[PDB]
Amino acid sequence: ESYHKPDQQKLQALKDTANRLRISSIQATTAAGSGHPTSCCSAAEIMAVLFFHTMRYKSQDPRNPHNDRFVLSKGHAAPILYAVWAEAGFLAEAELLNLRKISSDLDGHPVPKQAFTDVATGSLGQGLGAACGMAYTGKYFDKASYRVYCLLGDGELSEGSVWEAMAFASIYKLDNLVAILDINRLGQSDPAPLQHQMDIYQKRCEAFGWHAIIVDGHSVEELCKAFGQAKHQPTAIIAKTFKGRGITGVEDKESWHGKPLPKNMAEQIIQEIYSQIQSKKKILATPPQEDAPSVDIANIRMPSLPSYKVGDKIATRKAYGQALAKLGHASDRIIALDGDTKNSTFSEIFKKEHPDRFIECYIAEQNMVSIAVGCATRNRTVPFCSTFAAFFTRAFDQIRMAAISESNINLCGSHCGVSIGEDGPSQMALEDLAMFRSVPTSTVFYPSDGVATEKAVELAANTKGICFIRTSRPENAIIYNNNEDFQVGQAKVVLKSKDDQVTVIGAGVTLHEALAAAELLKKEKINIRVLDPFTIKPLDRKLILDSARATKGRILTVEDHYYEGGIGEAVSSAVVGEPGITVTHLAVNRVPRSGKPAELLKMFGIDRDAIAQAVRGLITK
Amino acid sequence: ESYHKPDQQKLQALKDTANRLRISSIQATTAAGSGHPTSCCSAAEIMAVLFFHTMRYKSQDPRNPHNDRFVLSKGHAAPILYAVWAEAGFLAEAELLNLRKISSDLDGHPVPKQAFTDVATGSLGQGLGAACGMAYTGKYFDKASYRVYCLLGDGELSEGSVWEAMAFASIYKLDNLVAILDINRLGQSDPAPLQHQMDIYQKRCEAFGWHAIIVDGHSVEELCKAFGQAKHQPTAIIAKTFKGRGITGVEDKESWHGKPLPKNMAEQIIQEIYSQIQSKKKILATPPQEDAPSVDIANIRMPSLPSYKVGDKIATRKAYGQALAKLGHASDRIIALDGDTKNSTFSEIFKKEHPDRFIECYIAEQNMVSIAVGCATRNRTVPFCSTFAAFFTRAFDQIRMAAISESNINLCGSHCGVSIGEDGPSQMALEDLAMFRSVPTSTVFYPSDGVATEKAVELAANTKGICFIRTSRPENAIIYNNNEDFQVGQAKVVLKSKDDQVTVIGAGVTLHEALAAAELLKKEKINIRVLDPFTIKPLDRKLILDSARATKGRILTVEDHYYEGGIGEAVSSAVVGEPGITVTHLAVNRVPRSGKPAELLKMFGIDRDAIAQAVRGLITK
Ligand SMILES: Cc1ncc(C[n+]2c([C@](O)(CO)[C@@H](O)[C@H](O)COP(=O)(O)O)sc(CCOP(=O)(O)OP(=O)(O)O)c2C)c(N)n1
Ligand SMILES: Cc1ncc(C[n+]2c([C@](O)(CO)[C@@H](O)[C@H](O)COP(=O)(O)O)sc(CCOP(=O)(O)OP(=O)(O)O)c2C)c(N)n1
Ligand SMILES: [Mg+2]
Ligand SMILES: [Mg+2]
Ligand code: NA
Ligand code: NA
Repeated sequence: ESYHKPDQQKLQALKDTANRLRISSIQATTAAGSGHPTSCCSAAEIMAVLFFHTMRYKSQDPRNPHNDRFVLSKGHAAPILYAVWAEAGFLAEAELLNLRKISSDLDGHPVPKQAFTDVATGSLGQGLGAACGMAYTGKYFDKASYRVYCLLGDGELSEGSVWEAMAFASIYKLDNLVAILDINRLGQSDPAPLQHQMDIYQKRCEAFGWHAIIVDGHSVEELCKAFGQAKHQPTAIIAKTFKGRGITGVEDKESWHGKPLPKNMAEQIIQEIYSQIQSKKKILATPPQEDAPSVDIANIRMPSLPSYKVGDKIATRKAYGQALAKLGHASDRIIALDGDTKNSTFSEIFKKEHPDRFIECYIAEQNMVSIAVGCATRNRTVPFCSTFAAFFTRAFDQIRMAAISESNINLCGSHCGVSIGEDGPSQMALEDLAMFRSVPTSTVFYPSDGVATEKAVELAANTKGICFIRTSRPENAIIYNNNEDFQVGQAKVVLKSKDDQVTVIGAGVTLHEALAAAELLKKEKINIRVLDPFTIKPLDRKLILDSARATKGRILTVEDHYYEGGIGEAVSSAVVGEPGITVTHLAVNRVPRSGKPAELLKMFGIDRDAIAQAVRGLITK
Repeated sequence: ESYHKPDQQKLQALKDTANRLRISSIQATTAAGSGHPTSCCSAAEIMAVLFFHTMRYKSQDPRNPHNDRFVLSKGHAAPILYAVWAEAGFLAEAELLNLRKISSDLDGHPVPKQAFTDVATGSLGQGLGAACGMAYTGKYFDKASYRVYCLLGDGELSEGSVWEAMAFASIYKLDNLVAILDINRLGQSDPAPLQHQMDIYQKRCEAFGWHAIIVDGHSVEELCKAFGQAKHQPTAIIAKTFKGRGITGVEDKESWHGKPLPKNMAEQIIQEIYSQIQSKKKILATPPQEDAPSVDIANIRMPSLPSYKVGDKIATRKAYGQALAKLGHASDRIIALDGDTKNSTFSEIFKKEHPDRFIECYIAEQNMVSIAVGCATRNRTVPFCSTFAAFFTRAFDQIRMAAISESNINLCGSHCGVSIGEDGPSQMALEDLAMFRSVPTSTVFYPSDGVATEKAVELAANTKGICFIRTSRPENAIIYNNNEDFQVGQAKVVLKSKDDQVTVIGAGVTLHEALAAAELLKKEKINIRVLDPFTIKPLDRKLILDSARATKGRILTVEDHYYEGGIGEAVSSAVVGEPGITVTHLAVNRVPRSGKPAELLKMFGIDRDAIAQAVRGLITK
C-alpha cells in the first residue's frame, strides 16, 4: 500500500490531535494528583501520527490479531495512551478523568486488563524486547502484514535490556519493527547522559544494525514521512523532543518529572494549548489487512505416554528436552527459546526436530524472557524458554513484569542446586524456588525423574500463568511407572510402611537421597515415609498432613536450595499450628564451592547420611 | 613511565609463557574431567602479555591496594588465571592439577577465597561493571596510579549489563580502564552473533565512547603495543582470536566449549605445544607505584542520636536520605549510588551534602550493583546504593553474585508494597523480602519509623555481607524515643498489656496499621500485643515466642508483601512445631492495581480492619 502523503489539512488535524492529547494528559494527572504529564507532552506528536496516520488497527477491537501492535515502553506516559484510545473512539472521554482511581482501570501504568494493552511496561527498558517477540511472531510464525511500533524514553535507553533487544532485532531481521526514541533530553532526576547529542544516538543505533533516522519529534510532517517508508532493517526513529513540550515555562526544564500541574496552573496552560487547536473534528483510525492465521486454543496433549523404564537412569534436564521435542510433534503452537545453553538444558533436542520453532536468544536472559512474553501475547504461541535456573535470576524483573502482564510463559531452569558439582556456585540455582514462588501467578514444578518431567512439561503447556520447571544436572533413576497420573498440586508417596517414624519430603536429587536414606535406616529397623511434592507451588497440603499424621506428626524436608523461600519454608507455612505437627529442615546454609556432586551433597548436609541422622534425632527427641 | 618496547627475546618469552599457560589449562581440566580449555587457549597471549609485560602488581601480595586490577569477566577461563598466578610465583604449580577438587580452592570459576580474586564472575557479563567500580575508585577516590584490566568473551557481549558498563565508563571518563574482548568467534552452543566481523565490534565500542583498537589476539607484539599506550578514554582492545588456539584439530571448531580433552588427546596435544617452547625460563612480574592512600577500618558512628520527635510524621524513605547524609559527615568512606531515582529515594540529600561521594548510575540497576561491588573491593569504600525495591529485582543476579563475591554492600530499596498507591504494581516491591532473604549473606532491615531507619543505616554500615534496608513511601508517625537502642536480630514490643489475646507482628506501614487495629479492638475490650521485627533476617525468634506464650500461643503476621518468602513465612519457619504456637498470615495475594494507599491496604487485606477481623477470628477459634 502506498504512502498517503498528507495535505496541510491533515497535518493540521494531526497537530490538533497532539494538542488534544496534551490537554487530556494534563487534565487527567491534575485530577488524579499524580502522574507524568511532562513525559506525555514530549510524545504527543509521535502518538498522534502513529495512531491517526501510520498504524492500521481496529479501533473497536484493540486485541484483534490483524492489528498493528503498539508498545508504550515508557509506561509512565500511560495518560497519553489512554487519551489516544479515547480519541480513536474505544474509551469514553469522561473516563480519562478517573486516571489512577480504585474505581477505574486507567491505572498509573498500562496493564492488560485494558484491551489496548498487551504487556505491562512500568519497569523501564522491557517494552522493546516484548515488541521484538511480537515482530518475530508476525514475520516468522503468523507470517502476517502487521507492524510493531515501540515508544521508548531516552533515560530508558540506559537499560542494558534495551540493547539486547536492539541486537536481537538486527540478528533476526525484524524489518516489521520500528522503535521510536523520545529524546527529550531529561530523565527523572537529571538530564539523560547524552542529552540532545542526536548524532551519538544515531551512531549507537546504526552500530547495532538499525536504520536510524533523526527527526524533529514535534514535526507531524517529518514523523509522517519517516514512519511512511518501510525498510529492510529494524528502524529507529530518533526524535528530538522537549520534555513538557507545549507547557509554557515547564518545557525543557528540570524538576518536573512525575509532577502534576496544580489546578490553577493546569487551567491556564490548557487554555493556552486549546487556543492552538484549529478544529474539533477528529481523525478516524484506519483498519488492517486481515491476514493473520487462525490459532487453535485446544489442550495440547503428548502423542503417547512416557516410554521410560523403571530403574533406567536419566537426568531430568535431558528428559525435559526429550519431552519438549515430543510435545512439539503434537502442536505447532509450541516454541522453544534458549540463551546459548541448548546443549546444557537439552533444548537442542527440540531445535533438531523443530528448527523453525526454536529461537536462539544468545547470552541475554532478560531479553529472552521478554521475547517469550511478546510471543505469547494474543495467544499466538505457547513459549518454553530455558537456561540454567541460576541465570533466570538475571531476568527476575522481566518475570515479575510477566506476571503483571498476565502472561502465559513456561520457563525451564536446569542445573539446580549443588548437585551440578564442579562448576561451583555461580552456576548453582539455590534461590530459584524462592524467586519463582514469589511470582504471584506461578506454578512451580520440581520433577524428580524422567516420567515426572515429561508430565510436568505437558501440564505446564496447558496451565495459565508463569510456569517454572526445575531440572537437575545429574542422572537419577526412573521410579515412576509410565502410566502414573500426575496433576498440579498432587504429591506422591513413593515409600511407605505401617510403621513409618518420619515423613521425609524431598525433590529431585534429594528425593533420591531420601530413598537411599530409607535403605540405610532399614538396617536399623527404622522405616520412613518418603513424599515427592511434584509441585512446590501449589503444595499438596492434604497429603503432607495425612502423611505426617501417620508418622507421629513428624516431617523432615530436605532440599538442594537455600533455607529461605524453598520447600522447607513452603511446608512450614502450610502446616504451622497443626497439633502434634512438627517440621525439621535440611537445606544449603551458605554459598557453596566446587567438588563432585556427591561430595557437595555431603558437605552441605542434604545427602542420605544427613537425612538418616536427622531422622534418628527426631525419633530420639 | 615509558613503554618498554620488547625485544625479540622478550617476545619469544611471552610466547613461551602463553604456551605454558595453554599446557596448564589442558592438564588441569583433563585432570579434573571438566572445565573449559578451549576458552583458556583463545586468551593465552592476552594473559601472558598482561601479567608479564603490561600490568604492575606485587606477585606475592595479590590484594595489595597499589596493584593494577585484573578482572576475568569470562570466569570459565579460571584455569588460565590460576596458571598465571603459578607462573608469577604465588601459587604452587602442583596445585594447578587439583582444579575443581573439594580439597582445593582452585574452584571451577574464580572466587574471593583466592587472594588473586576480588569478585566472583561465573555469571557472564558482570565483570566489566565491577571493573568500572574499581576504576572509578582508582581515579576519583583513591586518586592512585593503578589501572584496571577486564577480559570478556564475545558471546558474553550479548549481555546488556556489559553495555551499561560500557556507557558508564565513557560518562565517567575512566581512562584508567581497559577492556579486552576475546573475539574467538564462538559461544557455548553456536557462533557468537557477530563472529569475526571485527569492524562491527569496533563501531559498537566507538559508538559507546571507547577508544577501540583491533588486534591479532595471538600476536604478543601487537598486544604489548596496544596495551602500552594510555588514552584519555576507556580503551577496548578488540582481539581477533581462535577458540582452542594451539590445539590442533580443535582450534576454531564447534562442539568443544566446556569439554575437556581426553587423557590420550591431552598427552599428544601437550607434546605438540611443548615443542614450540624455546626456553623454560620464566618472566618476573613488575611491582606498582605505591600511591594508594590509607583507608581506616574503624566502626562508623553517627555523629549524634536521631533528632526525630515522637508523634511527628516522616516517611522512612526520607529518613533514609537524612540518615545517609548524616553518616557521610562522620566518615569519608561512605559513598552513595542511585539509578536516576534520587528524588524518590531521597539519596539526593546525600548528593547535596557530599557530591564528590555520590555516583549517579542512571537507569541501569544491574550496573549500579556491580559498581558498588567494585567500589567495596579491598575495603576501599562503604557503598550504599538505592532505587525502588521493585527495581532491585532487575539486579538479582548481580546481588546473588555479590554474595558469592563475599561483598560488603548496602542496598536501600524504597517504595515497598501497595502503600505507594497510584503508580500501580510495576513500582510496588512485593517480592523483595523473598529475594533478599534468599541471599545467604544478607541482613534484612525493615525500619518502621524514622528513628529505626537512622539506626538501621548505622548498623548496616558496620555489618558485613549484603545489607538490605526496606523503606516506604508514605509518612508514618515516629513511635520510638531517639535514645531507643537497636540491634541486628532484636525485635521490639511496641504495645503490650497483661491481657493480650494475640501477638501481631507488623512492619513498616503494617506496624502502624496494627497499632490502629489495637485502638479499634480496645473498643471491644480486646487487647493485642504488637511486635516490630526491625530485622526480618535474622528474626528475633526468642522475643516472638516469648510474646506468643503471653498471648495464648497465637501469632498473626501482617505484611505489605506477597505470601511467599516474606515475614509470615520467616516467622512460620522459625516457630513451626512449638507446642500451643499457631501462626496466621495476612499478606498480598495477587498482583495489585492503582488507588490511594489506604484503599489498597484495604483491598489487599492488610489494613487495620483486616487485622482486627483476623484477631477476632482467632479468639473465636
Ligand atoms: C527499571 C526502572 N528503573 C527506574 C524507574 C523509575 N523511573 C520512572 C517511574 O518509576 C515512572 O515509571 C518514576 O517516575 C516514579 O513514578 C516516581 O515515583 P514517585 O513516588 O517518586 O512519584 S520514570 C523514570 C525516568 C524515565 O526517563 P525517560 O526514559 O527519559 O522518560 P521521559 O519521562 O523523559 O519520557 C524513572 C527513573 C522505572 N520506572 N523503571
Ligand atoms: C549469565 C550467564 N548465562 C549463561 C552462561 C552459560 N555459559 C557458560 C558456562 O556457564 C561457563 O561459565 C557453561 O559453559 C557451563 O559451564 C556449562 O555447564 P555444563 O554442565 O553444561 O558443562 S560459558 C558460556 C559461553 C561464553 O561464550 P563467550 O563469552 O564467547 O566465551 P568463550 O568461552 O568463547 O571465551 C555460556 C553461555 C553463564 N555462565 N552466564
Ligand atoms: Mg527523557
Ligand atoms: Mg567466544
Ligand atoms: Na503454561
Ligand atoms: Na554493611
